[PDB]
This record gives sequence, structure tokens and C-alpha cells, in this order.
Amino acid sequence: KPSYVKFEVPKELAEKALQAVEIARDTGKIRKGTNETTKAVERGQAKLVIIAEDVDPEEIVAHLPPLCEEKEIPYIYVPSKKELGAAAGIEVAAASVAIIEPGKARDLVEEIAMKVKELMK
RNA sequence: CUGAGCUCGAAAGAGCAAUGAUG
Repeated sequence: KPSYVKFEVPKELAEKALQAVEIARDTGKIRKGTNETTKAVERGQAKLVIIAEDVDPEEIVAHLPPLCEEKEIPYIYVPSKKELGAAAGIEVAAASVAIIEPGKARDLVEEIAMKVKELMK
């Protein structure tokens, strides 16, 4: 486990976020890679943000949790950049992803957003 | 900013790329 995990995770919650990224992909609005993830926040209203637990250097995503406390935005880690990339519809690894519109996945974002907001306290 | 594309020979497939191709 890296230095920037602000909370620990079972096999669940991070796998439910992985299949949330799939369902938003064509049915809603998704943005790809850590720069587009960072833009998604600063343009004022992301819906959620996803990060890979296996990043090296780890310091390159360390600006996302702080930025997510300034913007009141909820976030969650998933087991690898290579399975995050696959979920996002691409074949290169992705250190992070952002949700602009959940599509079909509105109520799937809502039930995990609520649980993120408690395991963060 | 855009945000996925690019490099090559043949009968072919490998490599680069969201840790950023194109512009």
C-alpha cells in the first residue's frame, strides 16, 4: 500500500467504482488521465474522481485528495492503473479518471458517494 | 487548450501513447 491512501478498502467499494466507470463510459460523460481528471475538478463540478492505488511516482496524484477537500468532491482508490485504463475504454494504463455525468449510473454513484462521506470521517 | 492518436516493410506483425498521441 502506498503513502497517500487516506482510507483502506476491502475487495468491495473499489470494485463497485470500477463497474461504475464502465457504465458512465457510453451512457454518461467520462474524462481520461490525470490531467483531464484535474481539469474536471477545477472547472467547478465533477461528480466523483477515481485513482489507481499502484502509482509510481505516488506524488503525481497527491494533489487530488487536498483539491477534493477544497471543491467538496468525493473520491476513491481502485487496485491498478492498468484495470482503470480498461474500465475507461482504453488500452494504456490510467493513473486517474473523472465522472462528469454518471449516465445510467446516477443512483450507483449516489449509494457509494454516501459511504465515501462516512469512511472519510 | 484539444484529448487520442502515431511510426514502418512484406505475404505478416511488433513498438510508442492518458506518467499525454494529434494540433
